[PDB]
Amino acid sequence: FDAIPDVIQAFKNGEFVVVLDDPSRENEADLIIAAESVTTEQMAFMVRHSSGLICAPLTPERTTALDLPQMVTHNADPRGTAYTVSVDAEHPSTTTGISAHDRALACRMLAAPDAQPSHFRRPGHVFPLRAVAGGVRARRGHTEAGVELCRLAGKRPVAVISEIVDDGQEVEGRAVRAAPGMLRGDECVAFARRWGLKVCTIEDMIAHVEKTEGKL
Amino acid sequence: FDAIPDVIQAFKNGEFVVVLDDPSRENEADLIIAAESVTTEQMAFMVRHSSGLICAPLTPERTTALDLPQMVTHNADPRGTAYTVSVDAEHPSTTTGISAHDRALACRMLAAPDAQPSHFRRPGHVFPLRAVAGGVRARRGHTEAGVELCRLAGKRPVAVISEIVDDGQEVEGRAVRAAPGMLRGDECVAFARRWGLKVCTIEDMIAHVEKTEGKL
Ligand SMILES: [Mn+2]
Ligand SMILES: [Mn+2]
Ligand SMILES: [Mn+2]
Ligand SMILES: [Mn+2]
Repeated sequence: FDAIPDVIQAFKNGEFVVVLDDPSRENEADLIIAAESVTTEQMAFMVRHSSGLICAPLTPERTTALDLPQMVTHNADPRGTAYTVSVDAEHPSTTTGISAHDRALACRMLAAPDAQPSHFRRPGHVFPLRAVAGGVRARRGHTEAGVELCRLAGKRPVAVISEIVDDGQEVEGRAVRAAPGMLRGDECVAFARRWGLKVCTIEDMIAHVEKTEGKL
Repeated sequence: FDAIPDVIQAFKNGEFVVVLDDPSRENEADLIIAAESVTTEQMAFMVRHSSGLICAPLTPERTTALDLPQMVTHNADPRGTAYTVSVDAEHPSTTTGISAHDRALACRMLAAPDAQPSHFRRPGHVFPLRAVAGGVRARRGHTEAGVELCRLAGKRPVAVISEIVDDGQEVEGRAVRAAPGMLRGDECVAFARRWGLKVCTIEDMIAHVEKTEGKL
């Protein structure tokens, strides 16, 4: 596992970083990147290697500034995953909203300093997620982790996250994949090494933050 | 392009079929399958080859029976894509809701004849879509197309759909994909041929339906 400071540096450089939550929690690794400059090609990569449900962690301040209400009033998710209503980019170059170009665009726009509610179409294809006010020390999830990195690296308070799945193996000529699942632990590290990314645990992320904030 | 009747047969056999909307519309091809028996391995394949935003077209009757309210009251999507609130399977085998196993499960459950509102957690990771009452002749989209196939093939009135993207090409050792996009026209047919699937146009789907119903 890389050291948090080095993860921060990569993050600040516009790179994806691989982040693992606790084993007792989701025991999942997400690809987490700053939203402000996520490129079309990077988004293509993200879509290719993840679940494809591209989310955009952001602060409460941002949800209000941008008028992104919670998808549901009585949240039935066991983790309280804070989904807002979905969105597309209101931009002349947007078409159907699902292509890597469109989704990357929506992400950058949500992060733009001049962002306004009218900049987004609801519903759409990118999923903003409301990080809790107390950040990672309060809720140990990738949503908080992405916003925390943004803060740590001095970026716009909008990240992009998605889970790294195990797409199993191709079956020549058949519309199935054998033995799929979710990438875990060591396989996540290996995944990171393969693509030149830094990889860490939210747990170490918390330890980092505690250095300045103390234990919640 | 395959003949509708043959597409129907494949569909009835639990296969994915490749469906293209009009060029003047989305000009996209979706992987469309019956939800009632979508397998874990098939879902893995679907996730791997599509946008990863796995939707589940269903009837108004089903949205009411299962208490799936529209995600938004004032739908800003230019196509009026009918998203309901998202869901996960309330099942002991569900974990985080995003794995191919979990998503496939949610799909089958939404299609179960004994399905009840309490069977699903909201919000979640599968996206039900409300087909319009008039079906394909009324709205020429993949949502209607999936529900129509269900009807045509005598299946439960719940389909699973997702767009087939162009993930561009791998870039050895780099977290990017070059020249990504959406698969179109001939490339979609080729995609279908590659995986042993039938492929058709919603336009021919409409022509099929018109044989019995006349032009809307
Ligand atoms: Mn669409
Ligand atoms: Mn997570
Ligand atoms: Mn999750
Ligand atoms: Mn479509």
